[PDB]
Order: sequence, then C-alpha cells, then structure tokens
Amino acid sequence: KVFERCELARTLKRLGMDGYRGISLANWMCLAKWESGYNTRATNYNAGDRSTDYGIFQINSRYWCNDGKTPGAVNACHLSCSALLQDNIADAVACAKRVVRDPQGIRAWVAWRNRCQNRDVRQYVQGCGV
Ligand SMILES: *C[C@@H](O)CO[C@@H]1O[C@H](CO)[C@@H](O[C@@H]2O[C@H](CO)[C@@H](O)[C@H](O)[C@@H]2O)[C@H](O)[C@H]1NC(C)=O
Repeated sequence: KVFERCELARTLKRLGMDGYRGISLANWMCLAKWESGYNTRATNYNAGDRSTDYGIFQINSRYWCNDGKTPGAVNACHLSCSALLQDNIADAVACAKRVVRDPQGIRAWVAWRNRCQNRDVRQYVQGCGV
C-alpha cells in the first residue's frame, strides 16, 4: 500500500518512532519519502551489494532480513523479507528500530544523508497534528 503523508506520520508516532534513539518523526518521514515514496511494496536491487532492499524503509537483505537469495546474509532482524512487504508496518518499524541500534545509526540510509541531513524536514510533518 502507499501511505498518505499524514497517515504514515500518525502510524509511525503510534509505533514509537518519534525521538527513537534521538531521531525525530520528521527525519523518519523524510527518509521514508525518499526511499520508497511511502510504498510498502517497494523493492530495489542493491547493485554493489548482491542483495535487495525491501519495503517502506528499504531494508537490506544482506544484513537484516532473509529473502532466501542473498549471498552471505546475516538477518539481524530475524525477519523474512516478505514481512517487510505487508500493509501492516509493525514488523518493518521493529526492524528499522533494530537498524538504528547499530553504531552507524541513521547513517545506514544514504537517502537520509543526501536528502534529509542538513535540510529542512518540517515540511514532511506539516499539518499532520503529530
Ligand atoms: C538499502 C541499501 O541500498 C543500502 O543499505 C545499507 O547498506 C549498508 C552497506 O552498504 C548497510 O551497512 C552495514 O550495516 C552493518 C550493520 O550495521 C555493518 O556491519 C556493515 O559494516 C555496514 O555498515 C546498512 O545497514 C544498509 N541500510 C539498510 C537500511 O538496510
């Protein structure tokens, strides 16, 4: 499914993402827009990683979810990648929380560094009442 902008902001807030590890909701919204366009079905091949990125937060099958076809994968989220392709984002959020718990943190997403970091991110949550 493709989330409406404020629909996602409220869902992410309800699931505890606002301020999770210091990362504000606006920042999460920004990475989600740039990564998948708020689309839970988005999957993109990672060219230099022999893996695939899955879902709304574009999580990498080499380190976080097992898709059954990635060479030398780890599966730190202990999730099957298809779980990150469902309309219900509860598993995707738990996994994204898992990702930011590593040293690199939010820097694990190049889209956040190129489009959100050192940028105004207010626009993503403007008018959502979150
Ligand atoms: C979404 C895809 O295009 C890129 O995904 C990111 O890929 C990098 C590696 O290129 C992942 O970083 C790794 O994270 C490991 C655990 O923290 C670490 O051991 C390894 O050295 C490297 O830093 C990154 O997690 C991944 N991001 C996502 C959201 O999947």
